[PDB]
Amino acid sequence: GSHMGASRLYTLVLVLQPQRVLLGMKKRGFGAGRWNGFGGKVQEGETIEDGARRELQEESGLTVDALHKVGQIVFEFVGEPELMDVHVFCTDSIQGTPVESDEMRPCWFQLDQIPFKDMWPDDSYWFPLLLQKKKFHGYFKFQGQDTILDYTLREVDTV
Ligand SMILES: c1ccc([C@H]2CCCN2c2ccnc3[nH]ccc23)cc1
Repeated sequence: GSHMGASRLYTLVLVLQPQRVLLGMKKRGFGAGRWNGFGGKVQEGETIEDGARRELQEESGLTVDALHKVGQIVFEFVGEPELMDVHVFCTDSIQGTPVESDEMRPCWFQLDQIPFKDMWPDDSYWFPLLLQKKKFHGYFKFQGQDTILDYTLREVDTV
């Protein structure tokens, strides 16, 4: 449903090949210490997909042929005025070999060895839908970094 208030655009890119997925260990700032897809804030003057590519390149060195819209997640953090509006993409057309950046240390994971205990707890809900090639809309309300207070999740035809 609707979540009122100013939101800030973010991207999240999952490089998902047939038997493995690329994740990055976040090395600094909010969420350091957890594995996640590549992304960050969308800037003034670039499209959401541009920002997704830019972030993947800054964080892993990779470029891709194509990105595919797979989901949208809204995050609320208790006490934080701004909502996070996260646009999730997937790709299987990487150009290059991933390398470590200031922000992220990339590693490949087998699809049955996804490190959910060292990921954001919301990923346990929506990551399986990405693996199943289902498009989704999610909402998660957090108290701090560990506790989901409320959430919604459904599949969509249009991201
Ligand atoms: C793009 C890249 C990284 C993030 C991380 C760090 C800031 C906050 N953040 C999250 C918060 C909550 N769930 C989440 N699931 C994956 C990420 C995530 C967000 C967008």
